[PDB]
Amino acid sequence: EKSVRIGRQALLLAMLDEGEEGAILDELRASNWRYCQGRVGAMEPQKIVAAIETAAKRHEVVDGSLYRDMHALYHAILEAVHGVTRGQVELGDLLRTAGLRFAVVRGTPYEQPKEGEWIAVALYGTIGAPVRGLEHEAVGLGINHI
Amino acid sequence: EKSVRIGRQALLLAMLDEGEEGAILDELRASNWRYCQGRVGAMEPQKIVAAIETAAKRHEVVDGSLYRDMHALYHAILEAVHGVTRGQVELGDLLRTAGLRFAVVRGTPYEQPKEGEWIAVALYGTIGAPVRGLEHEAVGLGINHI
Amino acid sequence: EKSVRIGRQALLLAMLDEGEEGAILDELRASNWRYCQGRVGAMEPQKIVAAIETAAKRHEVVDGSLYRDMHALYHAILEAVHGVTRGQVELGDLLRTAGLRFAVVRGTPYEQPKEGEWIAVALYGTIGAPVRGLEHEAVGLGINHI
Amino acid sequence: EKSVRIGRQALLLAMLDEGEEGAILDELRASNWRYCQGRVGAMEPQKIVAAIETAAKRHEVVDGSLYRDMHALYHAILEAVHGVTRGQVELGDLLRTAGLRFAVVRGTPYEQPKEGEWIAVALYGTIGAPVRGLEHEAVGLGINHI
Amino acid sequence: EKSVRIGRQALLLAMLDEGEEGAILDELRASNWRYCQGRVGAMEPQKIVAAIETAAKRHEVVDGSLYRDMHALYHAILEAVHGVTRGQVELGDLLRTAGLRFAVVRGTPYEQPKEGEWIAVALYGTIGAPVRGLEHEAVGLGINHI
Amino acid sequence: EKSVRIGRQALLLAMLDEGEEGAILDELRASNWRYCQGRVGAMEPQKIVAAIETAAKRHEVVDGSLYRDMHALYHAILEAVHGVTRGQVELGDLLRTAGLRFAVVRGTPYEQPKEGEWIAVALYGTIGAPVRGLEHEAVGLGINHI
Ligand SMILES: N[C@@H](Cc1c[nH]c[nH+]1)C(=O)O
Ligand SMILES: N[C@@H](Cc1c[nH]c[nH+]1)C(=O)O
Ligand SMILES: N[C@@H](Cc1c[nH]c[nH+]1)C(=O)O
Ligand SMILES: N[C@@H](Cc1c[nH]c[nH+]1)C(=O)O
Ligand SMILES: N[C@@H](Cc1c[nH]c[nH+]1)C(=O)O
Ligand SMILES: N[C@@H](Cc1c[nH]c[nH+]1)C(=O)O
Ligand SMILES: [Mg+2]
Ligand SMILES: [Mg+2]
Ligand SMILES: [Mg+2]
Ligand SMILES: [Mg+2]
Ligand SMILES: [Mg+2]
Ligand SMILES: [Mg+2]
Repeated sequence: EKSVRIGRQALLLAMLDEGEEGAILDELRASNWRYCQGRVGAMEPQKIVAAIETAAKRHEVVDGSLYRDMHALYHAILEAVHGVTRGQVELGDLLRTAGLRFAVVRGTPYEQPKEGEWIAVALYGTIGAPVRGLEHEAVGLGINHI
Repeated sequence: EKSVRIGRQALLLAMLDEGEEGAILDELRASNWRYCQGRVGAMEPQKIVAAIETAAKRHEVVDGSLYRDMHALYHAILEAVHGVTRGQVELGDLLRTAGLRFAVVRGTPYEQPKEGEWIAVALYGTIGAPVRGLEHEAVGLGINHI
Repeated sequence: EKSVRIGRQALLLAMLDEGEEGAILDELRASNWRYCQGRVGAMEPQKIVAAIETAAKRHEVVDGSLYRDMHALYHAILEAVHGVTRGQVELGDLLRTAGLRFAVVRGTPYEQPKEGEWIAVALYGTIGAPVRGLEHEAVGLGINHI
Repeated sequence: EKSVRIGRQALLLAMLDEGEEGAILDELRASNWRYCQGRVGAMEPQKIVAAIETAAKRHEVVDGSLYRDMHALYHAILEAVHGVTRGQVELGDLLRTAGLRFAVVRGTPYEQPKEGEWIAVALYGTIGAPVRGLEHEAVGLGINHI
Repeated sequence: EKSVRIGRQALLLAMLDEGEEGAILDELRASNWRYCQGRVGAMEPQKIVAAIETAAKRHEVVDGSLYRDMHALYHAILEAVHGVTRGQVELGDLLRTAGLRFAVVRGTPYEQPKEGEWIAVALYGTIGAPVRGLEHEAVGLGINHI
Repeated sequence: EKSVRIGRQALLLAMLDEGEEGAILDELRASNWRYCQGRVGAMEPQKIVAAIETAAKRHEVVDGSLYRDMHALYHAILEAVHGVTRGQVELGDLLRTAGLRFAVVRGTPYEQPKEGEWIAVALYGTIGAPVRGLEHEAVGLGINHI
């Protein structure tokens, strides 16, 4: 069964402590899949989207001038943000903020070759009141064909 | 007074392959936090709730006769389900089905001891068409005080 | 040209204990506004709509053969149900059930007389687990022109 | 049946005219439950949340430095706001505003002692266009364990 | 069958190229229904609502000082915006923008005379990243009694 | 390198009266884009998805054994359904039913040729009470890369 958990990889990259992630990186290298990681502190959801788009482009995971790529990523991002926000994608507008780690992974996860590329966006972090220590954890995942 | 990623432990339990998670089981022994794990396959959301209620009651993670317990858990469940369903909380009614693992972890994560117990619910798995193999991954996490 | 809290009258009717609401009944006699009251126990949302449609038609609060009437009422119903369900409009499908009282009040609340008739729908009751006693209160109000 | 309608109390406090609320206050006094009341005019939802948090803290209904308290209240607040907004928690962003009265009540409503404390957040008021008299009534309720 | 597709008229006005719309205009003239058209480029949803309200008033399709009229239109507008936004009515807050054509049509579409007036709001256009050519089409319709 | 309103073609197909749409059929012959058309009457949303999946597979608009195809289509379907349902994606469960026409169009709309194929799903019809004649129009459009 050649099939791979591309989401789980993204999530693991997002949640494991730096330096615990070695095997995942190794797998990605073998596979020769593109990926990136990053962090964002946000009281506005669009900041999250921006950070992710920016990161994806800078690390060459997506072609920023090619809409199909950016449409695919956009919607995967919203899917993840939804796991984090659980209903309303409002942060500041609802008196909360988030600090999040993110990761993106673009690959060919399925067994059949024709399935082609897919992208995964993962978010992990905390969400809470804009006060130190009044917070808890959150998670999200988005998957899209690309 | 150390503070813990209770969400990440639950997430890790739901997503890792069995026998790969021993460390997390060990952290929990040490803390002496209660917890359970499960699998559920659903085309009806209410099924997901029921399986987790049954497994939390069965492994003594919560008290099925105390409403404050079951209330705390119910909302953690819906939060995790939002991550999985990403908006509309519907499965069969939107012609999709879910194949999931879950974990619930109850404990006292915060440094401060007056922060009491908190509970976490995690889901990891696949969501897709009724036909098998046409599907992708999904995830969710709910946190509540308890 | 006095202006009235038609929503509050309906709310009061749905929430007060019987025999405790006589004043509100009296205000309504005076205005000569039509109105009805009801009870519904539901694990299916559509049941809530149906019971209120039946009781508004039956006490001549609206005309079941005039779509503008039934349209105005239907949207007032969904507005009140959002208050009760607080997001996802699902009951059994999210493993909860509702025990509710309702009231509909139709009248001309505004100072201005060209503001026509308006209708109000109120819900008050309990929402909880299928087991009895594991539940809490809930409420909702929908307003529409009619 | 020692059980009490803590939500109905909050709602009544929120909706009754000043000086009609005497009995409710009396009950609360007997019970020795903590509570507060207040008003907020808002074109931004976060204003509502802020007002309520602030009020709860100032009147000593909740411990503002204790997350479990503030998590409990936060989520009860969002539940109420939902009854008021009926779908989207957007005010200004959707060209409406709200004027609302609020109330919070913290108590031990259930018969069994072990159920412990619960909190209720109630909203009542009007919502409408940012123009005088283009408005109608709205209501909300949130209940949480605390 | 005297009944008319008032929504389809609004939608057609919104989507057809200028000068392809002649027959629709003709029908409207015969019927002596009021209507208007317009365009709005928005990164904020309230801009859309504002544009539509403004246009409706200026062209005398609705009485801006009469709430029933403006309530009816408001809710029809939100219904259309929903088709355009598909879930969250957020534009800038979610890193997208929209360019849209709109139309409103007020008439007596049904066969029975007593059905009275109804209003239709239609939106057609593109939605996308705030970059040229990274965009796709969108549509919406709202219908309300008036 | 001309760019096309693929959404509008699909919309037009779903909403025009048969025999009135010949031009659009002709544009499609010219482009050589695949497409299908359908009717569905539903009180269950999943029925809408199924009918469109069946008609896209049947007229070779997509490949039922390739997940990337069916994934792209599924999300375009839910987008169009949001336009029709306007929030809650429920029909019977909210005591309403839908009478709809649909169309799917797959092609390469953009000027740029590397923008690949994209798919469009359109719905037009009526939504209302179970009784016939108590209903109004509705619409929706979903777009995805494919
Ligand atoms: N607990 C909130 C975040 C928060 C806001 N204020 C306090 N906490 C959530 O689930 O998103
Ligand atoms: N891709 C869908 C699931 C699905 C239904 N049919 C095919 N796929 C989702 O993200 O939930
Ligand atoms: N507490 C849930 C209802 C419930 C389901 N199970 C237990 N309680 C609500 O707020 O709707
Ligand atoms: N009627 C709107 C408020 C409003 C905005 N503009 C006019 N009225 C509501 O239900 O929230
Ligand atoms: N494709 C998005 C719009 C967008 C934002 N960024 C890129 N595209 C939508 O469906 O609304
Ligand atoms: N008017 C409702 C449908 C309906 C149900 N009952 C009567 N009408 C809608 O907009 O979806
Ligand atoms: Mg899109
Ligand atoms: Mg998907
Ligand atoms: Mg929380
Ligand atoms: Mg609850
Ligand atoms: Mg309204
Ligand atoms: Mg309607």
